[PDB]
Amino acid sequence: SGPVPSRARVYTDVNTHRPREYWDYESHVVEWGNQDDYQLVRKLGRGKYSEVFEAINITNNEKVVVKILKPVKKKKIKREIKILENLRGGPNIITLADIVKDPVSRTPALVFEHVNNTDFKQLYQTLTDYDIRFYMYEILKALDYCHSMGIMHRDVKPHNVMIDHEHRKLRLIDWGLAEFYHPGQEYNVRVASRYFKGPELLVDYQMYDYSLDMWSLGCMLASMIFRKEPFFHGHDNYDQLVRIAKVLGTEDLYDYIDKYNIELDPRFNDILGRHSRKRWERFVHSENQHLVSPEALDFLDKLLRYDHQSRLTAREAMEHPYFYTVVKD
Ligand SMILES: COc1ccc(N/C=C2\C(=O)CCc3c2oc2cc(Cl)c(O)c(Cl)c32)cc1
Repeated sequence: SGPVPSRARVYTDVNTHRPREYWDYESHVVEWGNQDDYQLVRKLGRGKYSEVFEAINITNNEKVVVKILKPVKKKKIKREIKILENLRGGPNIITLADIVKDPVSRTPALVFEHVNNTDFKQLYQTLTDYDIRFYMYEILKALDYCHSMGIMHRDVKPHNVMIDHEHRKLRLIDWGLAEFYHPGQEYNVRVASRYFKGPELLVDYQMYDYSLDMWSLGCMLASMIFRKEPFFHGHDNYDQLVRIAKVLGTEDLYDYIDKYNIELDPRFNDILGRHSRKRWERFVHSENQHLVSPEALDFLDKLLRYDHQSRLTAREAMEHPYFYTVVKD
């Protein structure tokens, strides 16, 4: 018995055709720079795996961002480096400019191009309907690119999308959780932030794929067009699935786990309940209606599906009528 296996419906075998060196990140050799080329200006944030600094390339007085990785996992460090180099130059992928050995932490410090990002809590309150569509398309370009290169981001969220709104410039960042997709490979479900975890992670289904990112993007889209950040506001990983079930309904959830022969954590027995699927119009009100269109709701409905295999791919999403009004490059 056990769970039914699953395959990505696009870019399924891209890594198995590439040279081993492309995805065998453990055997990667880092090309080092000079750490005294950079002067740290101010710490921008600290996470479980890194500290991020605004810095200045003191050789050309250029602003950069330095991400000093914590020595928690070495395999994870080579993984993020290899993925950043594999994806370098792709549309709206953050550009890894240099790698140095930080003298204090004695760990790799990644040097990125600088983005004049505005905080997403402040920025999302200002976005028009057109802005949301425009930036959603820009995010899709990055996602389709990394998916086409055999890589899933696995941490899509507003905090990991840097936007220079004055210049309409967008970069997908924090590739510290990204992984190469290998068909049939079972992955760690402790990825992404709670509010953006796909149902596959919440039901402990490990054989997921690029479509995880498309659920996370749908969560971002819902928060933007309905102006509720986050949209699924679970208090823990279990309540997170309950929050989703109160919107998408429990019948489709059971159909999803039945299709893949998944058994829910019995902890859900007394908290999941029975919920009908809600029409998206329940979340429309006077304060967000100018951001809601039939095209937006159809697009959101095709992202926020329990069955990861049924979600729009990034490429399919860019074909959606929701983006007909956006002027393309
Ligand atoms: C508070 O005022 C400001 C102004 C600018 C910023 N800019 C942050 C970033 C960038 O400009 C480069 C990409 C990057 C940034 O933060 C990151 C974090 C991680 Cl974890 C990561 O992997 C990457 Cl690539 C980045 C942040 C705050």
